[PDB]
Parts: sequence; structure tokens; C-alpha cells
Amino acid sequence: KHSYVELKDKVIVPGWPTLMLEIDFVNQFLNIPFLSVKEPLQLPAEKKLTDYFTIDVEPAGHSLVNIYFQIDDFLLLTLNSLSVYKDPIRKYMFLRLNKEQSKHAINAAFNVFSYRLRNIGVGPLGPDIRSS
Amino acid sequence: KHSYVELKDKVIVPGWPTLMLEIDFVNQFLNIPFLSVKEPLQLPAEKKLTDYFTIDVEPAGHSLVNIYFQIDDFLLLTLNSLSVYKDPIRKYMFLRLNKEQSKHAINAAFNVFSYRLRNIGVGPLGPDIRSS
Amino acid sequence: KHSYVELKDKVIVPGWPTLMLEIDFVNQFLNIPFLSVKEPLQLPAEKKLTDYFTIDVEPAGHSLVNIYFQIDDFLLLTLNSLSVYKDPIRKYMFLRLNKEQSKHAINAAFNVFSYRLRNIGVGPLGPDIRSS
Amino acid sequence: KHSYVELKDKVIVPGWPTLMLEIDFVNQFLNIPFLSVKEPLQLPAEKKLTDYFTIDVEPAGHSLVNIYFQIDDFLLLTLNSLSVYKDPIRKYMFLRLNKEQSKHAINAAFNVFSYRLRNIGVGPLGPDIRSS
Ligand SMILES: Nc1nc2c(ncn2[C@@H]2O[C@H](COP(=O)(O)O)[C@@H](O)[C@H]2O)c(=O)[nH]1
Ligand SMILES: Nc1nc2c(ncn2[C@@H]2O[C@H](COP(=O)(O)O)[C@@H](O)[C@H]2O)c(=O)[nH]1
Ligand SMILES: Nc1nc2c(ncn2[C@@H]2O[C@H](COP(=O)(O)O)[C@@H](O)[C@H]2O)c(=O)[nH]1
Ligand SMILES: Nc1nc2c(ncn2[C@@H]2O[C@H](COP(=O)(O)O)[C@@H](O)[C@H]2O)c(=O)[nH]1
Ligand SMILES: Nc1ccn([C@@H]2O[C@H](COP(=O)(O)O)[C@@H](O)[C@H]2O)c(=O)n1
Ligand SMILES: Nc1ccn([C@@H]2O[C@H](COP(=O)(O)O)[C@@H](O)[C@H]2O)c(=O)n1
Ligand SMILES: Nc1ccn([C@@H]2O[C@H](COP(=O)(O)O)[C@@H](O)[C@H]2O)c(=O)n1
Ligand SMILES: Nc1ccn([C@@H]2O[C@H](COP(=O)(O)O)[C@@H](O)[C@H]2O)c(=O)n1
Repeated sequence: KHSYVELKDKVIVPGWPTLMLEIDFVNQFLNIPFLSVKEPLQLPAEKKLTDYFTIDVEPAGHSLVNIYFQIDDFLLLTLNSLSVYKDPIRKYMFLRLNKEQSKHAINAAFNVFSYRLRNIGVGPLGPDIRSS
Repeated sequence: KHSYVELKDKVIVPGWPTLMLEIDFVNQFLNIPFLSVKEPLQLPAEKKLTDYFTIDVEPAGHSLVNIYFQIDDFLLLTLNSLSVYKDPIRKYMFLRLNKEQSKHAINAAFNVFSYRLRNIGVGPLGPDIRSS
Repeated sequence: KHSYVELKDKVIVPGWPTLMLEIDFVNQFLNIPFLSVKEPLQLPAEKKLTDYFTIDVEPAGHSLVNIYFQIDDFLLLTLNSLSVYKDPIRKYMFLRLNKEQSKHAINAAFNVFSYRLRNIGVGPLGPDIRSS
Repeated sequence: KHSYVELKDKVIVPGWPTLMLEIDFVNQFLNIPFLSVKEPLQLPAEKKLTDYFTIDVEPAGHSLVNIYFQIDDFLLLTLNSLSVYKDPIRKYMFLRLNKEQSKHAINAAFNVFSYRLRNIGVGPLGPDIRSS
């Protein structure tokens, strides 16, 4: 036994590259800055993300929704090592969607078609941003 | 005499199945997680929902809107029994729509065409989610 | 000299009929529950609203916008008398738009094409709602 | 060394003309009231804005985004002088986007195509608004 802990907004540090959780429902999508990281996330060219990563979109209110995670050890290790923030990833986590995001989930009735983690570049001032 | 009490977000427990209040206006729709439940909600194949359930969408501010309910005894009984949360349904209730939802109501001028309660499944981690 | 006071959300009482401020920009519209009233608002069949009512949409932040009002005596008198709430209308008022509304104003750059006050009916439970 | 300070909502005073930060991503745009000013902002007919002004759109959470600025001295001087508020512009600033704005940035993945500062007029009551 165990519990789903919150991946807080603190794990996103501005000026660093970003890992974007991308989720398609079954029409309805949802882009969520996941984790600011030091290097890209290349996976083994063998394996797909869905082997180490399973996600559940549940409602938590009439207006609000959360996303729950199960992160198998390999990814948990890869991600802690990649993180700008001090080793923040646990096997069982969730994050909250804001009223705006929440409602997209709710309309598509929570039904995840696909999802993936994309590397998103930093911008012109990023160097200078994070050094401040 | 009596008063309309609030169906709070607490009645939605994540990991459990969900009853979705679906509302069409007269173009304009509105999906609202209503109540997390243990089993589905089958009604008598005879009766329609609208016999035990009447709803009113009124504004409560310049930006915000509420939905009011009258739940006839049969449904009030069926729902309390179905609820994951301890017996939360009263005959006269309302719930608040968030600024985002509110505005859809306001644009369609509150005019409800139709409405219904749909069963929405749980997702992959749901078992594990609610046991935490 | 004088100041623009806030028409608060309190002046909207649920269960009563509603006066909707409708605003078109120059594509971009904006519906705002204005004032809950006891009877409809018929104007003199002679005069248009714009004779007693002039409105200004200004920004108040990077994300937020307000609407300012000048209400000539006739309308100020008609409206206080119509109000469910105790005589709330002053000659110079404003109201705040929520982040959601605000942004529609901002995109259309605040440029009001037209505006009007429409009577909006009450719904099925309205009687019972306001008597609670 | 140095830090990016916040251009607060206070620098927008209602009743005064407005400078609108306009940003196109690479489909996705974003209009943000930047700074309320006393006169228009004409630049040298020679130079483009992008010579004194470079901007970076970074995420600060799972749901939220900021815009960072580098304002070269000429513009910093021109803007302080133009400002209604007491000399508020520093070389390195940022401003927060609200959940609504944030999400447009996030979807287009932060990738700024173009941006510019437009003069936006005041409205009918503006005179009277700011004198109150
Ligand atoms: N609640 C939830 N349902 C999901 C998820 N991924 C897929 N689904 C499917 O979505 C269904 C609920 O939405 P529905 O298809 O009934 O509108 C469930 O039966 C489930 O099979 C998820 O992450 N959360
Ligand atoms: N306010 C409100 N009006 C409703 C509702 N359901 C139907 N209506 C109808 O919507 C009308 C108000 O919107 P309108 O059609 O004038 O734009 C009322 O006259 C009423 O007949 C409801 O739940 N709330
Ligand atoms: N700021 C503001 N501008 C308005 C309003 N009504 C009309 N306008 C016009 O909108 C112009 C600003 O928007 P623009 O047309 O430059 O995008 C002003 O020059 C003004 O003539 C109002 O209520 N507020
Ligand atoms: N993060 C960020 N990226 C920007 C900005 N302006 C341009 N970009 C470009 O956007 C890319 C990230 O978005 P992508 O094109 O990978 O979806 C970066 O590689 C960068 O070259 C900005 O202001 N912020
Ligand atoms: N984060 C977001 C933003 C928009 N969307 C959807 O994708 C489409 C594009 O919406 P906008 O035109 O509002 O960007 C709409 O159908 C909207 O419902 C989404 O699914 N997830
Ligand atoms: N909860 C919601 C979400 C969207 N809608 C409406 O249905 C349509 C789909 O909107 P999106 O493209 O933003 O999903 C729009 O016309 C929007 O006004 C609604 O009526 N209730
Ligand atoms: N309160 C509102 C809601 C939507 N709108 C606009 O009218 C159109 C209908 O938007 P939805 O499809 O989101 O309802 C969009 O162009 C939107 O920008 C508006 O101008 N004022
Ligand atoms: N501030 C805003 C508002 C809308 N938009 C986008 O421009 C289009 C117009 O959206 P509405 O119809 O909601 O006004 C949509 O594709 C929306 O994603 C934007 O990019 N920045």
C-alpha cells in the first residue's frame, strides 16, 4: 500500500527545457507542461512510453479533474536524473488540471486515446532567465 | 418551507464511476460530473428521468451561474443508495458552475432544452486510485 | 466631482427575472447578467437605451477588464424601482469582467459596436427558488 | 547579474490609452494590455521594435505561463516617459499570464512568430473615468 502524491508546479523551472505531457481523448486534446529537465528525454528506440507509464484521468469535483500516474522504475530513474528540480518523481503521482483544462477532460468524458512526452525547447532569454 | 443546499465537490470521489449531468440549452451544451457512485444508475425502463428530476439554471452574479434541483423521493432514495459518499442527496439542492461553465449557461440565456444522467466508467488505475 | 462605484454580484438575486447587458464589439460579443428585476424593462417606445445609457470598456490589468456606466436620471429611477435588491443603481458605476469575459473585450480591443438590455425570463423552480 | 521583476497590473490605469503587447505563435495569437500611457508610442521610422525588445514565453507550472522581457535603454527611456504610472519599466521584467492566456501559449508550445506594441485608444467616458 501507498498513495498518489502531487507533482507540484515547482518542478517546472523557467528557463529550462520542458517535457510536455500530450494527451488525446476520443477532437479533444490536452497539453500540460510536465517537468522541466536538463537534457532531452530519449527513450530506448525499442520501447514505447506506454510500457513504463500508465495514466488515469479522474474527476475530483463538479468542475475539476486530476491526472494520476504510474511510473515504472526505469522512467522514474530516468526522470529524476533528468530533472532540474531535486529528484521529484515518485511511482504513484497525480497532478491537478485547472478549471480550463479540467473541462476538456470532462467533455471527452475522460477517455484517453493516446499520450506522450515531448521535449520542448527553451527560448532566446532562457540562458539569462535561469541564471537570475 | 425549506432551502436549496449545496451538492459539494466532496460527493465526487476519484477512482469511482461517475454520474454525469448532461444539459443541452437552446449549439450550447454543458457536462458536469454530478455524483460518484458504486453501481450504474438504471432507471425503470418505463419512466424517464424528467419525472423525478427537474432542474433550474439561474444566474447568481454578473459572471457566475448555479443549477437548482428538485429530486422526487424515488430518485433521492436510489441516489443515496448508489452514492460512494455517505447519503448526500436532498430533495432541494443546487450546485455552482465555475466561471468557465457559467458563461455557457449565460450565453444560451439559461434556456434548458434537455438533460440526462449518464454513467461514466472508471479508468485503468481506478481500482488502485480509490484503494489509496 | 464623483466616482464610479461597483455594481456588485449581490444585485443579481436568483429566482428573479434578469436584465442582460448585451454588448457587441467590432465577431466578438459579451453577455453579462446585469440586474435581477421584479418586472420587465419596457422603455418609452420613442427613446432608445443609448440616450440614458453610455458605457465604456477599459482594461484594469494585463489580464482583466471593467465596464463603466453613465446612467441618466430617468433610467436610474426606472431601474432602482424595478430592482429586486434595495435601490442599487448610481449614475456612475462600473462592474468587473472575469478573466474569461475580460479576454473577449481585450481581443476586440474594447471597441463597442452596440449594446442593449434584454429581459430574461425565470425558469421552472424560480417561484420556489426565491421563496427559500 | 540581475533579475526579472514583475510588470504589475498597477501599470494599467483605466481611462488612459493603452499599449497592447500583440504576440503571434506558430493559428495561435495572444493580446495583452501592456502599459497605460499618456501619448502614443511612435518609434523611429527607421527602427523596428525587435531591436530594443526581445521576449521569451516560458512555462512556470503545469497550467501557467509567463512572458519575460529585455528592454534596451532607448525603449526603457521612451516607455518610462510615456507611462501614466510613475516610471515602472526596468530592463529585465516579466509578466504572468492568467490560466486562460497561459493555455494558448502552452498549446502553440511557446514558439513566438512575431510581436508588436500597438496603441489602443480610450473610450467615451475615459476623460471622466480617470478624473475620478
Ligand atoms: N475515467 C477514465 N476513463 C478512461 C480513461 N482512459 C480510458 N477510459 C475509458 O473511458 C470510459 C468512460 O468514458 P465514456 O467512453 O463512457 O464516455 C471508461 O469506460 C474507460 O474505459 C481514463 O484515464 N479515465
Ligand atoms: N432562467 C431559466 N430559464 C429557463 C430554464 N429552462 C427554460 N427556461 C426558459 O428560458 C427563458 C429565458 O431565456 P430566453 O429564452 O428569454 O433567452 C425563460 O422564459 C424560460 O421559459 C432554466 O432552467 N432557467
Ligand atoms: N477603450 C474603449 N474604446 C472604445 C469603446 N467604444 C469604442 N471604442 C473605440 O475603440 C478604439 C480602441 O480600439 P481599436 O479600434 O484601436 O482597436 C478607440 O479609439 C475608441 O474610438 C470603449 O468602450 N472603450
Ligand atoms: N520556450 C520558448 N520557445 C521559443 C520562444 N520563441 C521561439 N521559441 C522556439 O520554440 C521552440 C519550442 O517549441 P516547439 O517548436 O518545440 O514546439 C524552441 O526550440 C524555440 O526555438 C519563446 O519565447 N519561448
Ligand atoms: N488545451 C486544449 C485546448 C483546446 N482543445 C480543443 O481543440 C480545439 C481548438 O480550440 P481553440 O480553438 O480554443 O484553440 C477545440 O476543439 C478545443 O475543444 C483541447 O482539446 N485542449
Ligand atoms: N462545457 C461546454 C464546452 C463547450 N460548449 C460549446 O460547444 C462547442 C465546442 O466548444 P470547444 O470547441 O471549445 O470545445 C462550442 O460551441 C462551445 O460553446 C458547451 O456548450 N459546453
Ligand atoms: N461571452 C462570449 C462568448 C463567446 N464569444 C465569441 O463568440 C464565438 C462563440 O464562441 P464559443 O464557440 O466558445 O461559444 C467565438 O468567436 C467567441 O470568441 C464572445 O464574444 N463572448
Ligand atoms: N487571447 C487569445 C484568444 C484566442 N486565440 C485563438 O484564436 C482563435 C479565436 O478563438 P475564439 O473563437 O475563442 O475567439 C482560436 O483559435 C483561439 O485558439 C488566441 O490565440 N489568443
